[PDB]
Amino acid sequence: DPIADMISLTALQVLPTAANTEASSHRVVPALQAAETGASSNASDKNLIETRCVLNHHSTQETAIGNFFSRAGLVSIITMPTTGTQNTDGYVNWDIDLMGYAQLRRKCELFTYMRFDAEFTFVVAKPNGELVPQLLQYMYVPPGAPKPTSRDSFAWQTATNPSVFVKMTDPPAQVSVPFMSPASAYQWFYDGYPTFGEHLQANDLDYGQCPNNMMGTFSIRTVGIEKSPHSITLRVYMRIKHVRAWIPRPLRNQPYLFKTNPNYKGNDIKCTSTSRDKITTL
Amino acid sequence: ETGASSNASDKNLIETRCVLNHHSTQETAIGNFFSRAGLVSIITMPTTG
Amino acid sequence: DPIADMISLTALQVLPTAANTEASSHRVVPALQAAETGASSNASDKNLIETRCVLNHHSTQETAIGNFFSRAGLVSIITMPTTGTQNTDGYVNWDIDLMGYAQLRRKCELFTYMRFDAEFTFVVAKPNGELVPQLLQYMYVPPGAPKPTSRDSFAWQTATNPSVFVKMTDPPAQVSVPFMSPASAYQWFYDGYPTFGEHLQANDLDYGQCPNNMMGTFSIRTVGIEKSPHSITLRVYMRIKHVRAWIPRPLRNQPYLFKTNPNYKGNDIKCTSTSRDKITTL
Ligand SMILES: CCCCCCCCCCCCC/C=C\[C@H](O)[C@H](N)CO
Ligand SMILES: CCCCCCCCCCCCC/C=C\[C@H](O)[C@H](N)CO
Ligand SMILES: [Cl-]
Ligand SMILES: [Cl-]
Ligand SMILES: [Cl-]
Ligand SMILES: [Cl-]
Repeated sequence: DPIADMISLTALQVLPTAANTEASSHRVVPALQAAETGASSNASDKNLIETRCVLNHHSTQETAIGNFFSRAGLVSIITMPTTGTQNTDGYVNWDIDLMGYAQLRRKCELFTYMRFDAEFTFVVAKPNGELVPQLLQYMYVPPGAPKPTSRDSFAWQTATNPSVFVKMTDPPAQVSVPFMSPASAYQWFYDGYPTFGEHLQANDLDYGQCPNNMMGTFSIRTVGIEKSPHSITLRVYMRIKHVRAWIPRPLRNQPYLFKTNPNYKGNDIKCTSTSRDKITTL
Repeated sequence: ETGASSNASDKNLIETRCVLNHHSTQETAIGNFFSRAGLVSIITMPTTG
Repeated sequence: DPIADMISLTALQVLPTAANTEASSHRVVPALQAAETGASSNASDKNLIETRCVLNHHSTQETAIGNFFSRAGLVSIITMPTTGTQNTDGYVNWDIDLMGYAQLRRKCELFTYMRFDAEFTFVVAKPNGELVPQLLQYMYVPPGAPKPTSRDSFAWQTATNPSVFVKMTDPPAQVSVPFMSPASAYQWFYDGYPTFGEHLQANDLDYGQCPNNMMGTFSIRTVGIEKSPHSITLRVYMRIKHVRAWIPRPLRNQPYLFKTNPNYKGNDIKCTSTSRDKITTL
């Protein structure tokens, strides 16, 4: 008491259908905007022209981020060939990174942060699309859990990790996954480094790598002591569900080159829009 | 020396802020820890051997 | 509200006379003290011996700091000789520093800070004690005011500074002075430097100098266009009044050497107490 110096405006609204149009006539300066402020023109039809009444029942439900994202998309293709350089071992460990396929990636990168649960579907077959009576095991190996070093590895005992056993002939396996980041949300962009220290050019592959997005390894194998005679192709589809998103940003307008960064082909910088001869001719 | 674990917490050794902690303890319930199918046996019936 | 971490025991007493003594008998451990704490024994007569009742009316009024300090003491001796090296000029400018005389100085240095008003008395005469019909002018020249450069100096016009005109034959001149420091109190000890910068050995005379104690200059002259034939001796006495004091400290036990610092003769360090031959003999 003996010292006197020690004593968000915007909100939501539910709009199920597009706004309507009201009538007006031959009649305050609402046509000229001060776009220098960083605001979008609040001028509508009724201001610049004479209008009729239109009872607009067009629905806005399909543009809800949920209907936009909750569509299963390809995020990975894993192959286990029998003859070659890949894995004549009968098993494969895949670091989880969903940024290897553009269609989905570009959609997510529309936002800076995203939080959601997901439905993963596992479509498996031979490289030509044929199916055979082969038993498989998919296992989720969280960060810290021991990764299988072979098709015989004890890790396939899967006493605590979650594993799925399914035949290549059964329908696609399918499961639900919760929001697992240790942060409040996954983030497609992390303008920083994961650790302290000097950031010499040798460790610049560190830039942009966010541990909170690193969900571990996904392992798969044929279930047998002996090698399987079949080459295997596994396509993993992901369907986002129960999603929330923050901070929209410009959409990628240059082809993707790498999973972990926004590097672009500097010699061939594509223009966002097609070109024409003259500004006065279509 | 008694065989007891320190009943001293944050508020005792340092100045703290109020934190409304909603972290759930359901996953460490022995049921969620054990109710995960695990391999307990491998039985083989070969034809030649 | 959305954050929960953002939401003197001793007093005075009036004792006009010394505390009394009450009776006791042949009877809790009040004789043994824990002086390790930094406390003075709260054990009195009634605890260590059998006592009688004594109605003690001894007064504590004389030990009040006011009666202790409000006794005029010599703080300066200013001389204006006619034949010599001093001031055959007829005027003198004296920087005000009251630390040139021990009796008073030691008393004040009992405290660290002191605030008070004062009564200055000016006893003037010839060097042999004789008096003559000589007119004098004493003037207070505050910091910033122009100091007289001669007996004719315009500064003696004293249009704003306060001046006193008195004859060497009139009784001593006497005036009251207010508490003039720009600080809350004068301080006999200032453990620091007056300005910023490096404190090279060339400017070490700065250490301990506190501007808040520098009250300016005291000027005096004979009132005449012509030189006076009389040597003059001025003794200035000061009587502290309306005083308050803080933070008592050890009393000087070494002879004073300089006005502005506590330097002491290192080769001859005096013991606070006289000595004897044996610790078992008086
Ligand atoms: C037995 C079923 C196993 C299925 C387990 C799959 C868990 C996958 C969790 C989805 C994690 C979202 C992706 C997060 C971050 C991005 O990939 C990062 N940019 C990679 O550094
Ligand atoms: C015409 C009458 C003129 C009389 C004016 C006398 C004013 C003197 C004010 C008393 C100041 C107290 C002394 C203060 C500080 C000490 O002298 C310091 N240690 C000096 O550096
Ligand atoms: Cl096994
Ligand atoms: Cl959703
Ligand atoms: Cl004059
Ligand atoms: Cl007083």
